[PDB]
Amino acid sequence: SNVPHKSSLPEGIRPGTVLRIRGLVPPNASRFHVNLLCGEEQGSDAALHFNPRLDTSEVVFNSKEQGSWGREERGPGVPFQRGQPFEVLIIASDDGFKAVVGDAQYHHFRHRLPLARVRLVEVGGDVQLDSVRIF
Amino acid sequence: SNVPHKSSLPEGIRPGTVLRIRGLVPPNASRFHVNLLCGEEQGSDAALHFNPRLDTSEVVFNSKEQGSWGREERGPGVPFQRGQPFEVLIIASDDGFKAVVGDAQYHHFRHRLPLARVRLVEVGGDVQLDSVRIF
Repeated sequence: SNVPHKSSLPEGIRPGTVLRIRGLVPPNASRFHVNLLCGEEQGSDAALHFNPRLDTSEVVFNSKEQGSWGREERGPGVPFQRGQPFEVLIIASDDGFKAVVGDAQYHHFRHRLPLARVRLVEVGGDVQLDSVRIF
Repeated sequence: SNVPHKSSLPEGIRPGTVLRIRGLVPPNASRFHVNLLCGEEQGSDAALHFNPRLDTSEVVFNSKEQGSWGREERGPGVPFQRGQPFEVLIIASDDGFKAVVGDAQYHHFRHRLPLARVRLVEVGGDVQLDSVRIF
């Protein structure tokens, strides 16, 4: 079912914070996502929207501010396959977020909103989440 | 074995850099080390010297500056054992290096030298490396 997973970042995040997401992509998976949000309310801003699309074969990055989406960036290829498990690392640095998918740097997303406003991680869509660890 | 391993970091490292080292501690291992050096010269300054000592059951962290070693810091116990594989994440943040071993925050080493001087990662001693990835 789709009740996204929600995880609080109490101290929030800073350069050096690492998010490790492990999961498995369902066989008929259409697409899933990972959002770094700035509040717990519906429609609060999203510092990062990472959205791997299996059906359209593309991975979309984007942010949402004041209620409207922004400049959508796309990554090189789709490092995910249906029925296969994956490990993603989202690394916050001073100039942006580094997305590492299974041992390879996949994309660098420069900060659009301030890192200090990020307060929670939401993982939703067509995905079997095994665990979310923050280091 | 695997290697008196060397990885050059031409542009250095910044907050948000992740070092992932995987390997095996062989059967009669005494000790091994992971060094973040400032140059290629022998006896180069070290921003970080991570030294698990299996023969004495301690994990030591230190730095080397201008040819002389600093004061050693010891971590909480030995999360390594002979005949067992391991995974270590050394994450650089704004105020120090976080050492993560076996999926748990193990120690935090406050910076002693500017992160900007680091130029090489060297892994050596009684260890059989699987891989060293820098993200």
